Amino acid sequence: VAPLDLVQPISDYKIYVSENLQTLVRDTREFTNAVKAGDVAKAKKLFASTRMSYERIEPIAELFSDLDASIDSRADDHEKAEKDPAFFGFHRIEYGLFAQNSAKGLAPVADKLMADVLELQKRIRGLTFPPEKVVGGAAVLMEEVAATKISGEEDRYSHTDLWDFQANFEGAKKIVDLFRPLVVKDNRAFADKVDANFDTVFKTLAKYRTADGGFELYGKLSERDRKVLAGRVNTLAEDLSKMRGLLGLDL
Repeated sequence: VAPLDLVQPISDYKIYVSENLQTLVRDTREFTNAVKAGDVAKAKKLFASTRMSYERIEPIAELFSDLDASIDSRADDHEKAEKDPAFFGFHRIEYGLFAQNSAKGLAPVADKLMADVLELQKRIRGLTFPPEKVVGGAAVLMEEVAATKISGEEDRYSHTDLWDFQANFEGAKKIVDLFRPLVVKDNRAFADKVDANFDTVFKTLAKYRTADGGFELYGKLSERDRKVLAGRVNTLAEDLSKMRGLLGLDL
């Protein structure tokens, strides 16, 4: 595998990220408009679905550490937690909507979220994606899910973590799928192993799908459920890290 072989997959990945950002902009528009309108019910219903586009592009959105913190920080990232004036983004609005059942004081937070999302789109549009950051970032993301997100810290008011996880897994799988034509040439066996490993993770989540095809809240996963999921997600981290090496990206 040579550097030139990575150009097309990376170009396809930028398209994938661009498409997700377009969707994120639209969804965030609808979501923040509902928040501003005081429509608590609609805003809550659009919370997880809106965030999926952002969660899908996490392998590289985490590179823009500035916007990522502003858009997606949790309460414990700020001194005064939920009461901190510097606590912005999705989770600040999540606190108001889900824990307090209220849109009060959230309009300025909604404004800033929309502006941060529009800025993120602008930044990524002018960004050249290094293939090592794409593949490696996906590997780090998988470890983050298993080792840091596993107790449901991300969405501690809505408990919509399964939507985030699903989106994270989809975003990492997209990277695997894009590089499969390169990997399959000399490493078909490994290529299928990664597919099988992702399958196992998706099947694991499918157990927590509801009767009507939605997701359960994260509290439905027992301690055993979480430990097992974490172990299976670790294999994804390991697969992507090995894939980086096989693509010649360690030099």
